[PDB]
Amino acid sequence: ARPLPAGLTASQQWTLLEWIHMAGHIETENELKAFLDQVLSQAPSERLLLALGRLNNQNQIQRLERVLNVSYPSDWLDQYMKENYAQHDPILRIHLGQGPVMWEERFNRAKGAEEKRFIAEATQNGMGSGITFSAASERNNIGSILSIAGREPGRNAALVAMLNCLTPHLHQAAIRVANLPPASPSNMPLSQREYDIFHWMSRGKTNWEIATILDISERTVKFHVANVIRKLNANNRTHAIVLGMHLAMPP
Amino acid sequence: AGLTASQQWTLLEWIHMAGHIETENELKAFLDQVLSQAPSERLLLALGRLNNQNQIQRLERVLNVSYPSDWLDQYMKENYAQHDPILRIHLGQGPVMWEERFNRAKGAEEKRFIAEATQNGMGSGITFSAASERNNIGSILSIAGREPGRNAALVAMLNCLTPHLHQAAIRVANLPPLSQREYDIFHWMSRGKTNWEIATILDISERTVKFHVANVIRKLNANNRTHAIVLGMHLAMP
Ligand SMILES: O=C(CCCOc1ccc(Cl)cc1)N[C@H]1CCOC1=O
Ligand SMILES: O=C(CCCOc1ccc(Cl)cc1)N[C@H]1CCOC1=O
Repeated sequence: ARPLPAGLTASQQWTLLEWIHMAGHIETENELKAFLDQVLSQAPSERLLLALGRLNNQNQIQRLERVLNVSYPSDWLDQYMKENYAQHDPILRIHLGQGPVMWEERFNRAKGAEEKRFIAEATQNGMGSGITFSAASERNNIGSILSIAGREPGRNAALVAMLNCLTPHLHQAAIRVANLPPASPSNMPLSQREYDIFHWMSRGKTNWEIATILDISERTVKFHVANVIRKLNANNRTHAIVLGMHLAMPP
Repeated sequence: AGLTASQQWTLLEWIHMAGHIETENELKAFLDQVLSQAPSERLLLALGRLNNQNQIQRLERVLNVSYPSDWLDQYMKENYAQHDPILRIHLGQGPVMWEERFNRAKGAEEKRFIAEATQNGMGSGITFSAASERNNIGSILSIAGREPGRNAALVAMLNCLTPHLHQAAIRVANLPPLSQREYDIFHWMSRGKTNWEIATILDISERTVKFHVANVIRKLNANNRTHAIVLGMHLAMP
């Protein structure tokens, strides 16, 4: 996870609390759009971008999923697509979840020719330097990037730390609006062996009416049942009949 | 506003961690670090299907681990589920104390359950609620005891935490843009084609096409024609 920043006034702190809180409440796209609007107006810039993207193991982006963009100049867009800078952009090469990255700092250390060429072209349309924050969701190799272009965003150390802890909640909010399909565990086994044993564990039976029933005897029933109760994260078995109440219905 | 200074710190911490909960154990663990800043040791977290009416129809999953071991056995056996005046709350409407909602239940099956609860320590408590009307699914979070409710500062803390536990519960369990004619419009907008080359292909006058182009854009929340193209790229790829 990410550790909160400090050396934030309460306003700064209260504010951030505000953002995270609301973010937990975003569903429809309209919500997400406005929310960012209020964010990018306590922000030394008017050019933002929010994108989902599938991830690899080192948490690089390979393909982009969806973009819920904000302000980027629609000329730099046209050109970004046409020239297919997507490949030569040194920013899509970050490893996600490592927040946050300065455009300037990551532009003086790119040493390819296709890169140094993109970098220069960016520096004309204002994308010379900027900062981007990232969040990743390794359960599913999906990730978020959030960019703001400009030299001024990064000179605001307080606000950088705030946006950086907000990111991972924007990520959650993003996944929610774009209703991506699973992604499935898909679902935790009964499990097979457990269902026969849990199938009946819940109502009207003892370790013995079960072992005999499964031809495993009270003993096998006993060895197998507590794998269940610890599987279902339950201290008590009749507490395991309560938590694992749902499986014997959803299959 | 506010109030206290500290409390915000922990409250903020609770919401931050609850936005990170994926796995089931993560949820388990976290509810412990919550119920140990809590005047009680008997809670419980449950999802349930949400009807148009406030009262729940069926329980989906229970992901708790507090309630005793006897009161459970009995709650099931007697099927108190029906006459429990608590499952009758309407979700998403602040918190409601057990005591306050027990002196105002006036049925006999109810007054009978209420009394049986009062022997097993459930004679008083509190329950916060979160609902998700997009899908009629909702969360309850209970803590049993007279002491939880006498602590105003966290009552309000746990109350604002609830809706984030709700989100965390869903994810732990689950599992539950443009008109088609226009999409053809957009399908072309995206290949470089001008307003004209479209009238061309789908056989519609520019006024007819220049009209659709505007509609798709706002639908997507885009500034211009070349930023609606970008926002919506995920539409013609899936
Ligand atoms: O903001 C970013 C990263 C995201 C750019 O992704 C894309 C990819 C494809 C499309 Cl169509 C649009 C944006 N990069 C800054 C750095 C300099 O110029 C930029 O565009
Ligand atoms: O906390 C609740 C609602 C949740 C009770 O759900 C269940 C259902 C089944 C089981 Cl196994 C356990 C708890 N109800 C309070 C009100 C008085 O006594 C209670 O138990």
